[PDB]
Amino acid sequence: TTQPALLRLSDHLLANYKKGVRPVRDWRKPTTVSIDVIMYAILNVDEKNQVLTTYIWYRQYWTDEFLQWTPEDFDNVTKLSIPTDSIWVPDILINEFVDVGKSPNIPYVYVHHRGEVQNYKPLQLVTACSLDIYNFPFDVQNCSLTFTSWLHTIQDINITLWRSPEEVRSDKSIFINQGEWELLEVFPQFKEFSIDISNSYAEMKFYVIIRRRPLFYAVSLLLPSIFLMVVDIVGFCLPPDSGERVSFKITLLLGYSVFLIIVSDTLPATAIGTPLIGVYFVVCMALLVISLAETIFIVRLVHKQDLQRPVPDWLRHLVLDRIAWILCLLAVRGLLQELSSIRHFLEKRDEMREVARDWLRVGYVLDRLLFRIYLLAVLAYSITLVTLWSIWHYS
Amino acid sequence: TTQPALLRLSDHLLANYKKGVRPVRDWRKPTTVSIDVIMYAILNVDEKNQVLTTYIWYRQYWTDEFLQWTPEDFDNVTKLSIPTDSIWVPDILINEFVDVGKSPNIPYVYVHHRGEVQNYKPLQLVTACSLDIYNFPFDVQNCSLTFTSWLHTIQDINITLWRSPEEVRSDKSIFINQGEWELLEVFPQFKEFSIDISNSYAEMKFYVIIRRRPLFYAVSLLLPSIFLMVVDIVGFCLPPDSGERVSFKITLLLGYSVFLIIVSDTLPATAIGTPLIGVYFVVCMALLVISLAETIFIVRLVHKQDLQRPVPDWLRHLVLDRIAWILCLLAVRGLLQELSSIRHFLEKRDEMREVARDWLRVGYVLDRLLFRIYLLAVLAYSITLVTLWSIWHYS
Amino acid sequence: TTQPALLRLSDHLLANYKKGVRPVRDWRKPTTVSIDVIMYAILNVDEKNQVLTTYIWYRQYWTDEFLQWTPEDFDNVTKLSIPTDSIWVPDILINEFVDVGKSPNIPYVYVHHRGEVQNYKPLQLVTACSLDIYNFPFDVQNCSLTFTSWLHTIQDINITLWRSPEEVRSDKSIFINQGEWELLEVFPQFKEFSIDISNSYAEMKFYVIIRRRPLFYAVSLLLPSIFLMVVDIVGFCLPPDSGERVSFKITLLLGYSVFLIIVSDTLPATAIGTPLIGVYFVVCMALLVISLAETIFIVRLVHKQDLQRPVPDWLRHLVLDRIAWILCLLAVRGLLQELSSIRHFLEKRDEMREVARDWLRVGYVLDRLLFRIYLLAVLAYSITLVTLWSIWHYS
Amino acid sequence: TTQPALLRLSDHLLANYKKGVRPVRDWRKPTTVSIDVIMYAILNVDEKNQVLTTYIWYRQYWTDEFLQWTPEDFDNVTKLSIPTDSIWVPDILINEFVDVGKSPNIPYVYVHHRGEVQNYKPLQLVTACSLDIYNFPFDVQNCSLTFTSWLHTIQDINITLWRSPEEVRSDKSIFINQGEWELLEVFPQFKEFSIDISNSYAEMKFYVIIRRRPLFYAVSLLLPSIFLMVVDIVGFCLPPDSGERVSFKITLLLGYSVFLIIVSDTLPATAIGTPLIGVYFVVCMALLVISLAETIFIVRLVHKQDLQRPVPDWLRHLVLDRIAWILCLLAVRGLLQELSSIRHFLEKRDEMREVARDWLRVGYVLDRLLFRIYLLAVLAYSITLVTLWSIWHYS
Amino acid sequence: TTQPALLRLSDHLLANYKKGVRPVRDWRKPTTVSIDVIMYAILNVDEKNQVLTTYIWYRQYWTDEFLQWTPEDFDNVTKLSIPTDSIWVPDILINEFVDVGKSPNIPYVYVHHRGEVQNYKPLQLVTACSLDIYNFPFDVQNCSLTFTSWLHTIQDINITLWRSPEEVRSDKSIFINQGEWELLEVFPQFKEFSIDISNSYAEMKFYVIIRRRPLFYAVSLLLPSIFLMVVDIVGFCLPPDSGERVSFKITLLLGYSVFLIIVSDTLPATAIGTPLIGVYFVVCMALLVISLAETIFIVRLVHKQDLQRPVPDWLRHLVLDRIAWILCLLAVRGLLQELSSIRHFLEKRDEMREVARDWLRVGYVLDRLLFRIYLLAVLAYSITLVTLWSIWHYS
Ligand SMILES: *[C@@H]1O[C@H](CO)[C@@H](O[C@@H]2O[C@H](CO)[C@@H](O)[C@H](O)[C@H]2NC(C)=O)[C@H](O)[C@H]1NC(C)=O
Ligand SMILES: CN1[C@@H]2CCC[C@H]1C[C@@H](NC(=O)c1nn(C)c3ccccc13)C2
Repeated sequence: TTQPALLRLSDHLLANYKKGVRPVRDWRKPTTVSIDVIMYAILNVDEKNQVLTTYIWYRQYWTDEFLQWTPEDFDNVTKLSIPTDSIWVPDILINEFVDVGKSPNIPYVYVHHRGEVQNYKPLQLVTACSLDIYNFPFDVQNCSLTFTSWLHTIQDINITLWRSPEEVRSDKSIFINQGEWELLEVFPQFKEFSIDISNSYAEMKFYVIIRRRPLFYAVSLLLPSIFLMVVDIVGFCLPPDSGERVSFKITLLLGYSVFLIIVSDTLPATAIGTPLIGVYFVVCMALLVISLAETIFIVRLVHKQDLQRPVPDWLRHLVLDRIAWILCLLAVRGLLQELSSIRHFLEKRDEMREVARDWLRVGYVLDRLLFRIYLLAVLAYSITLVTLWSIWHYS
Repeated sequence: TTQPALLRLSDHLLANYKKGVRPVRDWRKPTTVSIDVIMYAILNVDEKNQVLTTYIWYRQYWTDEFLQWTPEDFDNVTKLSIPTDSIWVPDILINEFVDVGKSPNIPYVYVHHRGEVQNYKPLQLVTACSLDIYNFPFDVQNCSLTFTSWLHTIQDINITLWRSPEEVRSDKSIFINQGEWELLEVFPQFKEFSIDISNSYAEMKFYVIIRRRPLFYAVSLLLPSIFLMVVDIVGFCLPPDSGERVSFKITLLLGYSVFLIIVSDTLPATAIGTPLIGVYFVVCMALLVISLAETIFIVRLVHKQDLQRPVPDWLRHLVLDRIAWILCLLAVRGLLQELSSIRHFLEKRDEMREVARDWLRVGYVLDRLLFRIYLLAVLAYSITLVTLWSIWHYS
Repeated sequence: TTQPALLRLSDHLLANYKKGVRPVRDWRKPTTVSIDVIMYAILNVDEKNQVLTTYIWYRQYWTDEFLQWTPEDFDNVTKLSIPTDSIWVPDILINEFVDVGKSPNIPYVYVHHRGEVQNYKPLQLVTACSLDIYNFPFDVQNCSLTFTSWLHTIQDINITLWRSPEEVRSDKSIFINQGEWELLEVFPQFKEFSIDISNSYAEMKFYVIIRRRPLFYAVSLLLPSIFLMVVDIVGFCLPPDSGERVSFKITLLLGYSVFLIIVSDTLPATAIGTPLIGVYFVVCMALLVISLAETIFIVRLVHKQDLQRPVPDWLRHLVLDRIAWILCLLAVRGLLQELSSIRHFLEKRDEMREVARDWLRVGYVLDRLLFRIYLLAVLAYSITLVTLWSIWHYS
Repeated sequence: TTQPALLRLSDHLLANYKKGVRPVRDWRKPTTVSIDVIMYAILNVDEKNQVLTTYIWYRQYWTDEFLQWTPEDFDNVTKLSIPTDSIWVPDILINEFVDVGKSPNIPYVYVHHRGEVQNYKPLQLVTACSLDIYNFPFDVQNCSLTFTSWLHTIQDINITLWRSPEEVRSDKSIFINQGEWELLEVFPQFKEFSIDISNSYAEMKFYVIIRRRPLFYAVSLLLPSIFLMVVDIVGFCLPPDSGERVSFKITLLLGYSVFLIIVSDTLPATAIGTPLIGVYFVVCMALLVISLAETIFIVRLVHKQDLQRPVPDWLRHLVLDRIAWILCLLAVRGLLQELSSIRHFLEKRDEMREVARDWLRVGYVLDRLLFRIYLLAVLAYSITLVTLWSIWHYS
Repeated sequence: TTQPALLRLSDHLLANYKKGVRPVRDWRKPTTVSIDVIMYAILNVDEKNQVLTTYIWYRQYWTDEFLQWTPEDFDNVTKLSIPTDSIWVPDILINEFVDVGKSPNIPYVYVHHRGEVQNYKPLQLVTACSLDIYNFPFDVQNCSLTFTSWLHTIQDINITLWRSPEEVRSDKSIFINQGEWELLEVFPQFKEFSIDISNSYAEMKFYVIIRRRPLFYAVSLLLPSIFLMVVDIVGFCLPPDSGERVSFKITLLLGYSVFLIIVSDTLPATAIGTPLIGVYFVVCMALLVISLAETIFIVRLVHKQDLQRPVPDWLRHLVLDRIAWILCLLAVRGLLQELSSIRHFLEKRDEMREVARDWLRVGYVLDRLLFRIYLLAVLAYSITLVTLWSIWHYS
């Protein structure tokens, strides 16, 4: 022999090599690949289309008896790079695929001198999962990635793990944070899927668990909803017989009705109807509608509509009571007949103004009482919302 | 002979193999492929472009007399993996294609020892279908997938099924739910398409039938439309001679006119005009316009416009009737001439106020009667809408 | 000889075959391809980018003297499938390309025993054309598809038709309807393009003619524009001295000014300015502005602004005329000096109210006359619009 | 010899041909390619991303001494088609690339009998350029396309032109018009780029110059801005003591403030701040704000706020002047004490009404004068805008 | 020997060359590649997805002992072009990849006569980085590009620099400006990443540092926020007892509440909550709400609500003080009983008007004082904003 270089090893073990055969001596022995996965980024979550988009780093090794050499008589070389398109590579795919993500190809693999061939590749994957939007900003999502051979059965290709599942689960080394989703764990699980008798497939199932960071939807949702309550609370201080109080309240209701629709496009809702945020917005609207209807009732109650006297059943029910329940406090005959008519024409205007003053007195007491009831209702709703947030926030 | 391995089988039957020929001994015998399909996901439905996007799992087998071996004298091997790019593969396409979906390639096939070669592959397909939007949230869609050989005729390539059509039709095993579309059935149908005499093609036609889940468009459509009726019903309680009732009603009409346009972009409408939802919105607007015109009529009827007396033809037509149809109830001479002028200057103001009070009395009776008629009309429309929904919802 | 199979024919005529040469015996004879096209779908029309996107079915045949065999002594085979990547294929492209559409490849062709090789393929094409938007919902579009060889000249590759042009023009067999565009005809035309002397190219030019279905833009354009006229016609019935009539009219003008802008994004306009729909909207706004200015004029005319008496030049011009043109109908001396001052303080208030009543009488007659003129103008515009639509609709 | 066909020429000169070598006999002689370009379409201009997208037609030829034959003894053939993937092709790229546009490949080239090999190909290119938006609808853009070899130096590959630069510059034969951009010229320029000593590269630089057609942004910008001035000019005719004049002006300011924001998204602005159109809109808003502030000043000046008498310093400054500057014009004693009190209670109401009438008289003269000043200011702005447009429009 | 050409060199050193082996004589010696990078364009920055998109120019060289020749006896050739797909190329990738950018391939490399093979290629790269939006328009971003071999270890492939790091850092020669991001420096850094013992990888880490040009978000943010303060300052000059002052203020608050939401979509916010711009907008709203509440307080204070006399505790607290703190200043008996009643009916109306005048006098002094306080608060906020901008702007 001689020494051209140590490309004569690669000449030795790729001369008569057939990349089509499953590389075993005895065909009864399965090829056992050993995989694991580290998660790199969560690229997209489509809650409408039920489609997850991540990016992982992937590696695998297997053993073949056709890529073996003694490490002596080749100047002590124990591993080398072989191009990927010249050896047998197993078809390990994902069941949950809905599309093909673009990922760089890696043109080389390692091969040790026992036949342990190692493959390293990054791969973008676009999978489909069931996403629960029962509670939109505070939600964990449990997505599956099932690695399986698409053709070969479990007596043909078998799948194990590279390393221990306790350290696959607790691995957050290169995950890109600051990206709306916190990784929690990547839990592997082995299952043998049998489609029927005598055809069973090896599957390795990774459960990724991600939690949404709720800080995004606390300035885009909680701020204008809490904000348009203080405009109501200021707008109750308008006197009801002005006329612009109704125009105030309907303008503010218009301003919030625009807000609900301009929010409801950027917040998805799938297979349930609405989350609890939709219930809290309906309660926020039910407060504002009765805030409007109270002003409509007082403006109806306080007007000049040639109306009758206030009822003494409901005068001492309301003025003497509500200051102690809550609040507190021959020609001379002709001239006589001419003057009596002028006195009568003035006293009826005087009486019709005193009736209006009594109804205006009833209306302000009611507008104070209903304002107290509304203020305590808004306060009791706000403390319920805070004490429901603090149960989540603590631990 | 000897024993290198059992790659010598693959050396035996791929040495002089030609992947260009249609692999039969007698050229008069057609190659019969046997296909079936399980549906995985409905990715998109473009009602505007009439384009469906699904993702299926696909499999097929056929027989070739060039891939046969005796299972003895090869150490009892009965099947093996052969790369896909080294054997003849039929060109089974879809007639309804409009684009190419990205799908992973599967580089291996099984080959049994009789020549039964099996191919498993997933494939994303983007097809075109006719979509009826006659009833937008409650609609089934009947889409076709016609598998056919694009070149070969029925004496050259023939298409059958893998398994029975009764179990292709009732197969929902891996379909991704929670995704706006329920699968109902995938019904296969064989047809021999003859383009003319002496050129006929085999076609296998799958009819997928999907039904939209109507829960999405019942919180984005039914909630604000039913919601802006209660603002009208509250807004009738304003007294009409205030002036802000008209400003209330036109603001609410503005608020719903924004709503119709901001909805009509996210709801498609194709080849029919509108669905029935568009008719129900036009009726919802026809109620609101007459709600506006009633207030315009009462505000015209109740004003101070130096107007004449109320007509006694229509005074006892309206006050004595509508409380029983529906509702219920030398210097002394100079001073005399000076005082009579002051009495005359006051009595005309008194008369012009009593005329205005009589017209204000007519206006409130009309505003009560028209409010009752409007409330019963809205109630009779709502119960018709409920009893049309309950026919769909039951069974 | 013997009988392996009839793959020995494909061994016979693809052994020493060179797929690079233009396959003729005499190099002076041109290769004549024969093409035709059936239209399948109109996928997109971008009026802004001037880009058409269709999907066609395409087929072609040509003759080569290197793929010939006698049908005897091969067990009577007269045609067979040959892979596409092993024979010469002409480069027939489109001049109007701006991009590459994704289309499935067809890996096989037929070859008859005279050398007639037939190719069938579907192809998505994205071309560029000039689109006229002079009349937006009622428009035909005349788009060209010029098939030509990109390199070879007319003494090298020549292009004819498969079948007669009278039956290419009248072919609507597989076109997908219900898709905003009706196909009308696909008219072929042969032209020899000479770029200069001694370099001429064969071109086959298909003119596709498509017509838009105008039903889409008759519920999204004609309905709110005709709708916001009846709100004006109702809003004239408000009495002008109320104060909320101006607030009515400016709110309705705001509501239509939002409508024009929220429509003008989804309706394109290219190289002309606007279509006639833009002129009809400007006339619709010119009616609404004079509807506003009439109310401004009457509200200016009817007010209490310490104004003078109505002019008798224009009192009998307007009250006696317009009911026949159109409408119809020592201490006693001290007390005397005290009372005369009170009479004088009342008679000036009486006079200042009678002046206001006379101006209020003029204002209502003008508000009736201008309402009649506006109603007849709107009616004369609507019948002109109907009689312009009916010329299009008939035949 | 014999005559199979004239594929024996292609057998002769592609038998031992190496497509990897730069095809020259003497390695010191550079390969001179000769290129030119005709512009077909301007597909997109992203002013935000500074990215141009065009579509050109491209051609080039070069000479190689390995593709030569005598035209005799091959039956007088002087040119033939050779596939592109079998000869040496230079790497001519563009420096300004930011992406890869999709373009059809052309699989054949011509080769003459001297070695002149001609290549024709269309190519979509996506380049980056500096875009000036100093004047948005009236702007020319000067974009560069630098053709260069990406690897080879000027003693290895050299670049010249096909034809004369005077006829490359004036070539508008197949450009697609009606597409928002007029082509003006495509000016070529040769530069030898030397990165350092002893490494210089040949570059051929095409300057495309395109001009925007300003007709698009004259109906979407100039029409509502000129339109909302006439609503102001009509709205000055409201009498200021009505109360709805302020509600008119703020509603119109709201309507234009919506307009500015809903325009400012579809008009880009990059590296300068704003164009001059942004300055003209700020002046359009500065007119409308002082139109609002004038009404606020008159409404403050005309009210009933228990105010004092008009100042005689500013009464003859304003009523006697502005009609010549611009505009034009024992018991009897008890009854006496009772009546004197009634006279005193009426004369103070009379005085407080005459004071209000004098302030109302001052307010109308000011509302006429400021309306004249505002009308002349709007007219002087409009004629300045017209005489700045007409300088551009003429020649 | 003879002279065909100098393609016999390429015949000499690519005849028995194996492109799969790592090209060294002694396998213990690592292949040292030498890279550097010049930055060309910043294509996109997604602050939501944390994804950077740039375009660089890249070059590298390495040494191989299999591509060596003596420059004599080949007619003095010292370098030549070899196709890329025929030699060994190292796999230098980026750790921060999330996708594959489209970049043109370069089909040739240089090879010198010592084996120094040089590779030039442009490459679009889409990477992921952490982006801080703590201060949105004034922010630098520190993004990493880690070049590493994806498979080979540091005894197999090693990475150095082409040129000195001081001139890689200060290199801005071909960067495309005018594009929202200024390049500052590209700083290289070498690190040996050891994943565990006996497996270490060579990494070359480039830190690109880019700064946003803040001029874009100073006309789209600072202009309407500073603009809607002057509308408030004008709107305080309305007299509070008019009624349209409240309708002014709530319309302006509506107009700014639309503005905040229509801005907040085009300005991202990630992992922090909000930048300081969000705090400045909340302060801008806190000024406008107290501007509204002041008008509500004065309108409540100034009305006719059958109210009592102004308190003398707070009359000399406010009228005598605030003009020195800030601002400045038998039948005759029957007729007697008839007249005394008329005097009494007038004097109570007189008293109820004088009470309203005293409250109107208090309200205007308060409306002046609060206007001065609000104007000084807005001025003190504006100068704080200017003196915080000028610290950034200086040097
Ligand atoms: C579509 O446009 C083409 C324009 O090229 C029309 O062109 C003419 O077609 C006739 C035959 O139909 C030729 O004889 C003329 O020479 C063509 N004229 C030109 C200027 O090219 C074609 O008729 C149009 N089709 C329709 C339906 O309008
Ligand atoms: C064709 N041209 C030739 C020289 C000018 C630009 C192009 C591209 C190419 N240049 C370059 O590739 C290039 N130049 N410099 C200074 C660099 C620094 C770091 C990385 C690459 C480069 C070769």
